[PDB]
Amino acid sequence: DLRLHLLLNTSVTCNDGSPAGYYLKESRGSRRWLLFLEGGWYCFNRENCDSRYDTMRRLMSSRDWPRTRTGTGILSSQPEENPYWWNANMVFIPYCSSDVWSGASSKSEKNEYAFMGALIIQEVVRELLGRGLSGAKVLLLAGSSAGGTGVLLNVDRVAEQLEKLGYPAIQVRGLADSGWFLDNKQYRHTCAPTEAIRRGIRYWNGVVPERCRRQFQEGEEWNCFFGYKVYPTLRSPVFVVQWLFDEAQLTVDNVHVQEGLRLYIQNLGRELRHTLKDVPASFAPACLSHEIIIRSHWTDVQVKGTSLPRALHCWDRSLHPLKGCPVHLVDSCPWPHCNPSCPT
Ligand SMILES: O=C(O)CCSc1ncnc2ccccc12
Ligand SMILES: *[C@@H]1O[C@H](CO)[C@@H](O)[C@H](O)[C@H]1NC(C)=O
Repeated sequence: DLRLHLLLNTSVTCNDGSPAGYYLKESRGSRRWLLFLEGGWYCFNRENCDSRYDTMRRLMSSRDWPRTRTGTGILSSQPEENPYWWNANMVFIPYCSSDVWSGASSKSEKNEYAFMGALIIQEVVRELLGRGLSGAKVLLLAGSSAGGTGVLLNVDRVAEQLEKLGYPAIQVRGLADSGWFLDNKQYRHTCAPTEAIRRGIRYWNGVVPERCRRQFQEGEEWNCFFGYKVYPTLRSPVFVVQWLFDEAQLTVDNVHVQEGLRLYIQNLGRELRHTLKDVPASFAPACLSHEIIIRSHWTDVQVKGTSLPRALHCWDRSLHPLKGCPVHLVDSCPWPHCNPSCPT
């Protein structure tokens, strides 16, 4: 089990002003640290945040969090469930800021809610340095869904934070799961993440990585929430995990089979595959699904005969091509479940 620690700096808060926090299981002797960002959509104005507070309150508040959590998948400490990093120090950071991990705004008289996702990450890192992170060799910032996008937005800032604090020997890396989205046309028109993120950035006081911000400039920072645009600006090594037919992508595209829809789905998979062509560390199976890395059966899916835990181990070796140890694994078949190992 991982044990809850509420942040000692109680000014770094969840949406409702309760303290943010993290769950920790230490592994004495290991100098590897895994910090995982939870996902769960977002909210972008008073009315849709009020609805989320009524029926999704654990994503906006720490008042009801349990004292412990069980680590699963890549957060498991059992080698049978986690062949990759079972002996690492494990950290689960709950998503309670509703801002894709981008916000830097406190609650006040002008603000009903606080949006502090980017500051939550920075404060967790600061407080862990006194609990053993100061001796680390590798810090892997991982995350799923909105948390995967959060990795892309924050990995280089964590690297800069550790450098400025005097820890240049900690190698910061990213693992973005199910957070690589396309700003494409909907199958039927119905809002869209581009517009919601444009509004959210203003509502949250949201921040993006510096080099990407300098490319797109004022009013266009929403572009940096899209993996294929922000990834080439990043300096830290980042491994990208993405289903070719991701369920959250299809939801925003208003897809729920005749020729028009068949062509739409085939084109989506081809576009996603194109965006990953020049991403050297990637795992992209041809499945209709959502998230993978903290699921207990994450070991089961394979691309070209290689599992995700194996690909991640090969990535570690590459950062010390390798014979029989590949790191770029993207399916070429064009329809969901053309890969027989897709989740049932
Ligand atoms: O968090 C989750 O469970 C999945 C929904 S997140 C998401 N879905 C669709 N498009 C996006 C575009 C930018 C950032 C986040 C998203
Ligand atoms: C607490 O966090 C806030 C927001 O990040 C920061 O401005 C402040 O300096 C922090 N104070 C301490 C003592 O860590």
